Amino acid sequence: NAMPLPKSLKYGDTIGIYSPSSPVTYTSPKRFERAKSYLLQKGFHILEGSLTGRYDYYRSGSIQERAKELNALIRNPNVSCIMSTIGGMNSNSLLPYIDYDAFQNNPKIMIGYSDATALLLGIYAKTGIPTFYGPALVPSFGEFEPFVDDTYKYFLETLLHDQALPYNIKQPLFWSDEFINWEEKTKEKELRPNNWISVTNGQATGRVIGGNLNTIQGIWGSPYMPCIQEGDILFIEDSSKDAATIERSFSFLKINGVFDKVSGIILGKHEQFDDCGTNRKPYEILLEVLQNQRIPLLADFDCCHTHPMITMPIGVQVKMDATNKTIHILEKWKI
Amino acid sequence: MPLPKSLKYGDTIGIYSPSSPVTYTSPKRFERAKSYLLQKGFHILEGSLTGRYDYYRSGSIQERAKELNALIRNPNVSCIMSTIGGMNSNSLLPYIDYDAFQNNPKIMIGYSDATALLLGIYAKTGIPTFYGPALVPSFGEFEPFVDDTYKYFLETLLHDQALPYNIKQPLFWSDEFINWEEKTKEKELRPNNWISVTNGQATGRVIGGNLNTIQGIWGSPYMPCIQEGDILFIEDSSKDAATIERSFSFLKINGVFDKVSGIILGKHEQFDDCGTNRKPYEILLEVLQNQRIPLLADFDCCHTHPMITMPIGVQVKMDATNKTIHILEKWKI
Repeated sequence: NAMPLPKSLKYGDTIGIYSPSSPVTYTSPKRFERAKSYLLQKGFHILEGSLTGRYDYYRSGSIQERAKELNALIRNPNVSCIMSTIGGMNSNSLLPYIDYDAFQNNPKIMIGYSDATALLLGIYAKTGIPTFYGPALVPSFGEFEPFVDDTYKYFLETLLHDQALPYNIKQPLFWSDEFINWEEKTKEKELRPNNWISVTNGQATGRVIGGNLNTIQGIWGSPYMPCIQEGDILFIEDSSKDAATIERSFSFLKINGVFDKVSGIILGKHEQFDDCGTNRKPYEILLEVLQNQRIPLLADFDCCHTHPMITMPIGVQVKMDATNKTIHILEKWKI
Repeated sequence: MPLPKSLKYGDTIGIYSPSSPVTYTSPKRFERAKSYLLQKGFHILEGSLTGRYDYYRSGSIQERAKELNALIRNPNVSCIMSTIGGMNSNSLLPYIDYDAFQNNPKIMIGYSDATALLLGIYAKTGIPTFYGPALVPSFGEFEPFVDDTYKYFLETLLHDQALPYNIKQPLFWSDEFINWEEKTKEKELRPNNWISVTNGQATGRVIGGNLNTIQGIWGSPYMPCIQEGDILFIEDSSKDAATIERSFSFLKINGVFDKVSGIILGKHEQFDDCGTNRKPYEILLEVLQNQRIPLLADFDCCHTHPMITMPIGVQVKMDATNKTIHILEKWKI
């Protein structure tokens, strides 16, 4: 059923940036100026949100200031794509104040990751328009060559180019999560050979829903969290956490019946994971929480904090094959 | 609403470690805690994971559940007390023997991460549980503060108390991050007050505990539903401004503040204000957006010393403007 979608990105389009949380545009000026320059050189225009350059310690501004910033982008018909500068923690503060009506009356590509999950999922829940787990300006497009160019490839392939369906999501050949080269480059990140992991064999087809699991706990139960439906594919990712923290998040899903409903799980890589001396991988901890319940599971998916990043539409039908390690998007996410 | 028997001198406290393996990593504080209580006249029965170690946790999901279940089903045990928190009590929730607890109610006590179990048993059984002392942090503390925490623990659980039961504020507190295993100096006596953040009175059933933890059980059958007129009791410890903003807004977008008649906010041990110089209550006031909810803050039922033993799931009367809290409903036999 033809069910409304944002317009594809085009060359020359204006991308609106906003800072719903951490004031990265103040604290990391070089990476920010670099990220801008990367996309401008590709041919896009950037429209700097009203909190760009601003500093309120752990945030860019008050809840009202940050809502006002995003709403001004949302109301702007000249903006085609709205992208967070970075995450943090405090995106969920904005949810009561977003102009959802405005967004529904002029759908745009909404993209970001990490803490922006609150907003991605909030907008999708209120408006039904799919949104995108993908690049945030500073971390993603501020990355030095070579990785930036793959992230950019995926960003273009999914939001600008036309794609016949089923659309296959190709595994990046290389990845990294090295904690270097933030503001200044000091050596080439290692180009590590990449793979996804077939943790539990099987196939599932269903609507993909998820994002950053830690952020989800900040919106769970509210009108801004979509209800997980029978047959959904759960997409989850965390970054720079430890084993205690993720066990809690996994058990949180378990005690909420999420794993009774989902047909399959896609787990992103865990940037800089701290296993607390256990040597356990995040999927092993999840598997203990799953207990005797068998669910097709594909891990170390490259849609998270690690580089490169894939752009994943949320709220659309996907097919995951955990045994052969494939993901295809089965329904249109843009027009 | 059935109720547990009051503690008595001579009873046995059963201890368990639903998360962090503190009896392994902190043997001196542990021993000291157990000796303090033995001296008072209680026995300690030591959970089957006592002394075990699995890095960030005491043991597997199944083993921790079995450890608590053995205590719940032991008729010789009057009080079940966590050794410490951590992060992972919520993992046990599917495996706990709620029906045995219900058929033989007893005192369930602890704080921090143990909120997952305090609320889950209450959600499942309707039996009141208690936000209060965990063995190692609470009773392994040195003088002077451990004796005030013990005074409160008797007042709620052992003493025969008339209704309404008045919960008094201590003279002095501390949150100094020293004297864990061994003493080195004395902690600073910080002079106390509770904070009339937003004036008013409210009477209603008290629900909450450690807010960070609550986000690990929210929306599940183990989280009691917040009803119209409930008093929200929330506490966080050793977090930062960003973290508690998220949790406050999490309550807001879930409609909690449309329903509760009052709030009671704990002190925030070693709070990190990220340079803002803002108090947690001020962050909460921003999130509240001028909604008029009576708000009493810096309540001493949290990670700071000393700690009050507060019942959960019972009628409470709070007066934020005159800084009083009374328990209005019987919580033990």
